[PDB]
Amino acid sequence: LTKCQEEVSHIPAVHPGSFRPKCDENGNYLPLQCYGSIGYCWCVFPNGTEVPNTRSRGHHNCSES
Repeated sequence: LTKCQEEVSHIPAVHPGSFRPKCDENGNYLPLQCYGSIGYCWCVFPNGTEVPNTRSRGHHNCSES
């Protein structure tokens, strides 16, 4: 596992009211993350750190390779 796959395991899909991460084909944080409970998203680096000022009202075309 990874910190992503751990947090995605430990925060179940029954997250409405909170954030839940997402992960890629290499177990790293998916380059787009979404706080579905408010419908917001941001881009992240593979380590899960937000890409500055991407935090917005919906999805964007991040490096999701």
